[PDB]
Amino acid sequence: SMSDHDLKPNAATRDQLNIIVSYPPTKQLTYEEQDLVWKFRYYLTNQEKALTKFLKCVNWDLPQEAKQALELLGKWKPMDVEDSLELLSSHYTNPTVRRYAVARLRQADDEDLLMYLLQLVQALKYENFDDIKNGLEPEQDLCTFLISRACKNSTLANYLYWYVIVECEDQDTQQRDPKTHEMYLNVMRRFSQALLKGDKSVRVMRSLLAAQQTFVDRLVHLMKAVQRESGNRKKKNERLQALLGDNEKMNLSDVELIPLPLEPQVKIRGIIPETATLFKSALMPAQLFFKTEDGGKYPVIFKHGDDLRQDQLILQIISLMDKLLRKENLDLKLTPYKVLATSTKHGFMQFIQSVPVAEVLDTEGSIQNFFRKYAPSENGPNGISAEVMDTYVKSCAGYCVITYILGVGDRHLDNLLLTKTGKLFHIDFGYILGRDPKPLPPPMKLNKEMVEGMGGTQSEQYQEFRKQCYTAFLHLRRYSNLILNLFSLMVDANIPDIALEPDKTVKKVQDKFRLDLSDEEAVHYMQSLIDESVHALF
Ligand SMILES: C[C@@H]1COCCN1C1=CC(=O)N=C(N2CCCC[C@@H]2C(F)(F)F)C1
Repeated sequence: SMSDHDLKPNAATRDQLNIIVSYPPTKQLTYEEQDLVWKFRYYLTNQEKALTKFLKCVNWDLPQEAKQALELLGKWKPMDVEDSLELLSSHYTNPTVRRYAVARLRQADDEDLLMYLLQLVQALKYENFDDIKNGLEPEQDLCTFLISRACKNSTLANYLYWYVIVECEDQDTQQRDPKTHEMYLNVMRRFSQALLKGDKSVRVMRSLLAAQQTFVDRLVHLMKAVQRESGNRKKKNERLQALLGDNEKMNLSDVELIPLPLEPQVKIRGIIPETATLFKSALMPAQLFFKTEDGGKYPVIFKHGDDLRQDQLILQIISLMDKLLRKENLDLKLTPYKVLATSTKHGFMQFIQSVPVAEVLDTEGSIQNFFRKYAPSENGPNGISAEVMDTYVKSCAGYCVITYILGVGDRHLDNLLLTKTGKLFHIDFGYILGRDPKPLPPPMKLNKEMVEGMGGTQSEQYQEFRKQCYTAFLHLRRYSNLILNLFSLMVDANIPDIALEPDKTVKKVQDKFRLDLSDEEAVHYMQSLIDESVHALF
């Protein structure tokens, strides 16, 4: 009767709690709201979604409140994976809470865990550094949990190795935050130590990590020699090919099967010497074809003297977004090509056969001419195969929405690529979150050429495009908590456009969701965006 156990909100209080619980994870609760959540804490234990709000209400400095908070945490209806990500941010230091996050995160399968791993490696920054160190030879934390899943899953192990090694080689971290640099060095050692206690298969997996590392080391050596060559591009290409061709010297053309770092499920036995060339751009990245196990080939870009990490983040988010859309039965024919940094200054990208829209205009005059040339169909829309046009409309819609949310700038027509199957996709994420090389970038990154490709503002393709934009936008809004919680874990990352304003990064994504609007209003807003953009184009 003086107890809180049985307090029961009326209809009006329930409606106010439902508002508070439905807030996005970034919304700061007022003192009034905090008091209200606390008051009906026992009532809220039936709501998994109320737990993150509850934990934001605890005065941790009051021993009384802290103990009861942890009692309730144990009794709460269990938190979902997407929400556990919030507990791994810099806001939470409480050991029990952080371990609870891991306990709930463990419920994810390996497929989902891989979609979040990049962020989870950043989140080690917010863990107990002493505990990580003390686990070295003289209820899991995050470090123990990741290593434990990696020991049992060679894909996870592969990405854990590379994500952590890049952190280990970050000279910015080393100079600016030596304790954090030291922590990542300890994670690597903890991972090695764990692998060495494993069975024979795990010890072999470990040795194949090492074999990848030395393969990349040798590729770095090769690129230094090529980039230092005095002569023209043809001479550099000859030197690139000769060095690749000399397996005795460089051990790059024929090696024992190792996982491709970029895609570890694909095993490779070296690089084809004679088809390796440099791109005609200032930093001289190479196009390399890998020899795959089944006798096939896998083209990549290997960049040296260039930081891929912003592109790595964005392609990892695009991958996530595509997966979420597919989860809701929407396949918009996207191209989330792989990107993996092997250091702060080099890395791999998956090369997709394609043509820049600039070159399409130059060689064929328009996107539609391109399609009519390569996919003619007498009775298809504007003489184009229906499947191809369908793929074009879908992929256009998908990228329209995704680049809008991510604030992707520098959208010149060499950064929009097209395939002959009709896929359009974006590359080159050097400007994100509203940045652009020229002033006043538009909210939506649509161009005349793209609209004309689908037959103009008077076609049914155009209507299908707008519809697909609406649908994609509503689906991605439904995953706003997940997406925002993932960006929250990136705030301290050495990624240029985040590091400009760490504290405003998440807001810049969140605003694009227009969470303040209902689904009906959201559709209207998106319609209005597309109309305004396209109107301004003509
Ligand atoms: C890898 C992805 C997907 O497959 C197609 C090419 N793509 C590109 C992505 C990217 O960010 N930049 C690219 N270009 C190519 C034009 C010259 C500059 C630059 C690079 F890498 F060569 F330096 C290409």
